[PDB]
Amino acid sequence: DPLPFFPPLYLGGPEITTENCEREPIHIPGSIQPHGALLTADGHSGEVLQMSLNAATFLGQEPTVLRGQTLAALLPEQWPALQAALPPGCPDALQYRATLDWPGHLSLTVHRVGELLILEFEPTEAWDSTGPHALRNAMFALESAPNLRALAEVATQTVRELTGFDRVMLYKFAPDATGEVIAEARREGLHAFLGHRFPASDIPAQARALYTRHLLRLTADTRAAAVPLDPVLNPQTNAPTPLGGAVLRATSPMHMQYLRNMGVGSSLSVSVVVGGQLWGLIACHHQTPYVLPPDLRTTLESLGRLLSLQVQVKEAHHHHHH
Amino acid sequence: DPLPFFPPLYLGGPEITTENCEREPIHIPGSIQPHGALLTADGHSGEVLQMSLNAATFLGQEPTVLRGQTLAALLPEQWPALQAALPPGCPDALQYRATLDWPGHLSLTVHRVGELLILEFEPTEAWDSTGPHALRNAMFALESAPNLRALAEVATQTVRELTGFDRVMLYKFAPDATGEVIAEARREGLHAFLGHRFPASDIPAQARALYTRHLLRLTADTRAAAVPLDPVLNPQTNAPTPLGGAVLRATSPMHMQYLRNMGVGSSLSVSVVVGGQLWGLIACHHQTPYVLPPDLRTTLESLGRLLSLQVQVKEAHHHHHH
Ligand SMILES: *C/C=C1/C(=C/c2[nH]c(/C=C3[NH+]=C(/C=C4\NC(=O)C(C=C)=C4C)C(C)=C\3CCC(=O)O)c(CCC(=O)O)c2C)NC(=O)[C@H]1C
Ligand SMILES: *C/C=C1/C(=C/c2[nH]c(/C=C3[NH+]=C(/C=C4\NC(=O)C(C=C)=C4C)C(C)=C\3CCC(=O)O)c(CCC(=O)O)c2C)NC(=O)[C@H]1C
Ligand SMILES: [Cl-]
Ligand SMILES: [Cl-]
Ligand SMILES: [Cl-]
Ligand SMILES: [Cl-]
Ligand code: NI
Ligand code: NI
Repeated sequence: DPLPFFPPLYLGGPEITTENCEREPIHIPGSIQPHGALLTADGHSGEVLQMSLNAATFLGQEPTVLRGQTLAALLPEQWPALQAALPPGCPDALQYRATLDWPGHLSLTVHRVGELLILEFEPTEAWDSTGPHALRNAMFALESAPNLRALAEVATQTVRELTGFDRVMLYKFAPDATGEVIAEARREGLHAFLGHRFPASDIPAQARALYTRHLLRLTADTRAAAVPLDPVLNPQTNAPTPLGGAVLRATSPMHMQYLRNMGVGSSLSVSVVVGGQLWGLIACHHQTPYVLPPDLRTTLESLGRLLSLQVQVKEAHHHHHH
Repeated sequence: DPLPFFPPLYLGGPEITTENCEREPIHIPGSIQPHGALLTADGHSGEVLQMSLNAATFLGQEPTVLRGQTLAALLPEQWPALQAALPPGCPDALQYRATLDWPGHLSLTVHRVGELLILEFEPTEAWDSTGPHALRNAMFALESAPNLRALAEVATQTVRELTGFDRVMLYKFAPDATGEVIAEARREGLHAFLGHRFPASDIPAQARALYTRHLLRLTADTRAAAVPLDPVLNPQTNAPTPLGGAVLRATSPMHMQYLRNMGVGSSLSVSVVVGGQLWGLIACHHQTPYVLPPDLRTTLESLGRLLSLQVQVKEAHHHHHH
């Protein structure tokens, strides 16, 4: 039951401190991480409504010829497919993805919130692709684990092999929202977090709520400044643009400072949701900035949903055995 | 508890009839389907030991310069990766896959059985690739189904949308190994199989056993003649080559005739395995020959494993509710 949100900073809201941080509106920061570009567009006309200020870098055109243009003119072969994939009223977690050939390779991810389309562009390399075999072969390791703790251990090992992150943890929530690191895979030489417990305030209630609905989030560079959207309010509504479903969403500054204090250069986590409840997180750290490729991110998200069912079977089974 | 196998035809075994078909050694036919090529190689040296007779068509070289050559000479950039992915003693269901650029596009799938590597080559198109989003977006439909029958219905619909097959069924086994079509998605105009029940003999006991360990099999063209391996016995062992893990494995002639009698041009199914037991099949038909691309096959296999956990949760839940 999260408390109501403060207005965001660009609407005159208060500065966030350790006394009020449960009220930070982390889903509407009005800004993005600088390794990609974001546009929003009207879901019926395709008119481009908002754009991140760095969009000319990634899209090779100044906003003058971008704002107010339609996606039918900018993305003529993707526009019909985009409409078919994200019809009105669809879930905001549903996504459309394409790989564009831009005068290099741009990855395009789209989702729909109400009557708005949110388009994320980020550079990708030809060798950055990941086939379905990555997930397929990983399912064998997970199904042979004999109990819940063994399942957690093999899961962290599997995620570290797929990604190369310096540290991968399984963080389990207790009934009071405190957490414990119940499994960990880490680079040789890094100190262990295995078995450590943390207070509920390190992941506040409005973050836990968001993480029950949008399953993956990341900070690619913990010392990068965010890039504003322009205009900052959605012209359709005269209200903030919901970015909870955008991986390019700017991270809370409170969390960015937390990560820097830990010596973390890049961070990523995936929700494990069991029976509609946030059960835990697959939590990853790198010592330097690192952008995990889009195909590998989607694989990790799918692995999280698999792990959720495996947890739910084991918990059901060792509850039914009693 | 399947009865012991007859020797295969090329070892002097008897002809298979409706009186003895539970003894057909379907895993060692000594032949493959003609839309791809197969090689076997020593798992340590990489020496090429057996090849399908059509291999020169797909590999552009006569067997004279193929047999006895090493994979280090033929596939110099794949050979080291192949060894790392399939170490001695690994599961025979574990697979390695690459996309080769051949003087067009060849898909390469490798698995290991004992000390033998089995390599399958098949042509593929650049537009035949399937990203991880296909499986990711399909998971949403499956998790919202309220009960087991609804889960079956949405699953068949999802598989038909991904593949375009004329008919997709969910076939559930009863405790006596008879089966029932409990859900079906089909092209407009095709008669329904929904609700029909079939005898246990249509999928005999040795097929059910094989299908508990190797989860996907297909017949791309129900009127295509199979292509022999040469030599037909594995020189390592002087014994038949196990092909249960090869999708190119020739289909039982008894089943090929069954399919032709039904008017089926192409067939494919995926096992649903629950608690180590064969629970049912996702069974697909096309009216004409059709080779589903390798990336889409692996996606269907992963969807089958997902469905198995969803079935196991629902059955556990509505057994626990009682
Ligand atoms: C007063 C507010 C505070 C606060 C806010 C906050 N924290 C997050 C997100 C996360 N916190 C995490 C905690 C940990 N990471 C670790 O490595 C460990 C132990 C080794 C802990 C306990 C995690 C994993 C997240 C999720 C994000 C990620 O994976 O990096 C947010 C939300 C960030 C966002 O999504 O924008 C917020 C607002 N944390 C505090 O400690 C207090 C000061
Ligand atoms: C005397 C032996 C017989 C026999 C053998 C046999 N059958 C299979 C495999 C399958 N049979 C299937 C049955 C059905 N397909 C349908 O569409 C329906 C109802 C609409 C049924 C009952 C299926 C689905 C399979 C799996 C393969 C596939 O998906 O096409 C085998 C094994 C084939 C192989 O893997 O090599 C064998 C040996 N079937 C008989 O009816 C008797 C005559
Ligand atoms: Cl809080
Ligand atoms: Cl109970
Ligand atoms: Cl039988
Ligand atoms: Cl009970
Ligand atoms: Ni019971
Ligand atoms: Ni109970």
